[PDB]
Amino acid sequence: EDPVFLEHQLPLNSDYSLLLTFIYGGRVVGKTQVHSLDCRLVAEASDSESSMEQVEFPKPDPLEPTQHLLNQLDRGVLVASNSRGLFVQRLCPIPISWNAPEAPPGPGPHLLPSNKCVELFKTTYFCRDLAQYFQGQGPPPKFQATLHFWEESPGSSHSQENLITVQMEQAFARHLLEKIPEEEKAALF
Amino acid sequence: EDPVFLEHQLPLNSDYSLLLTFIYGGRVVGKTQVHSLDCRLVAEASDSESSMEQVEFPKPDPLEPTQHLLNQLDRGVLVASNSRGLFVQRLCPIPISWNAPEAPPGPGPHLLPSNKCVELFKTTYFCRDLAQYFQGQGPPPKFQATLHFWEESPGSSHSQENLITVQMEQAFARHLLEKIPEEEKAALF
Repeated sequence: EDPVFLEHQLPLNSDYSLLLTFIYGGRVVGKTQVHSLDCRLVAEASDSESSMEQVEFPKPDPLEPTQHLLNQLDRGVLVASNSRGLFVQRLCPIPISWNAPEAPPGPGPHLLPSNKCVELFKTTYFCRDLAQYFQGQGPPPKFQATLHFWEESPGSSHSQENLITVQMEQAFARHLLEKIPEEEKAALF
Repeated sequence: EDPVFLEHQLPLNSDYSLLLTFIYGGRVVGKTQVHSLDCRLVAEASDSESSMEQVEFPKPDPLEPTQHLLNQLDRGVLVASNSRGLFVQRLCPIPISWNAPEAPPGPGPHLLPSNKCVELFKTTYFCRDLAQYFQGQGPPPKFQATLHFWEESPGSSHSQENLITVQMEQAFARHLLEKIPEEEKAALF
């Protein structure tokens, strides 16, 4: 009974959809679930080739300073969320620093290279680590990736501002790690 | 924009579900759509490990001779229907001969080896051939696979009987090749 009859690490009904949270200067300005496998984060949706879903950054309510930085996105940021995990590719001139499970060690800024793909989260490692965790033999695996967009302001007191931040995760990972907390919640009531 | 952002040969909404047709001695005794990725063709569903969907052969109406042959299926036949195509593995002592797109050339019987996996249909070849076909530069690709189960009857006039036959195809392939015929049908009325 092999090979192609083998069972997968996760059922076929798995939800690898991308949960996005957009943050302007410390405040959450909105959430978006993306069910397509790939998408492009964009300042505004254009006619474009149309090879991908375009995901528009929210309109910033105080309007600026964030709108000045949204206007530098140009082609923006590619994101892929699939059975393998989460991938991103910076297309914009803006520096993007990232924190995610696959990040290298150190404090220093992990910066997304221009025009190059980066795997932020691996479903195979998360799944292996989650199983050891629930067997009490490990720490809980991480699953959230965060992109931090930066802008220079020479002459202000904060010479670099993280004006915009994007948190990303796959739906299935959050679901599995909320099952025990959800039971604890129900017991409080 | 690569690699993982690439576009697939077929949309993500693709229906690779397995369409089964069961035939006892020349008559169709039933049809079954299987939406699981793998399944086991069985005489009757048992408690079993439960690692797969079990698909029961129909109860034969005249009852026999076919029931004698269904009772030799033992563990039966594994089938996998996925984005790669159609795969089968004979678990039964019954000889199964097959006709499908990947069959070798010749008339002679193509027999499924015991405890060994056989790819009957490849979505990559079908898709490449279909495109050339619709461009008028090729013949239409085939997509149906047929398994022929056999039983000896020394002393009858047909010393080998093909009592049971199973036709298999993936839903998407039939759909695409019926689109033009469906238009022709509508024009007749």
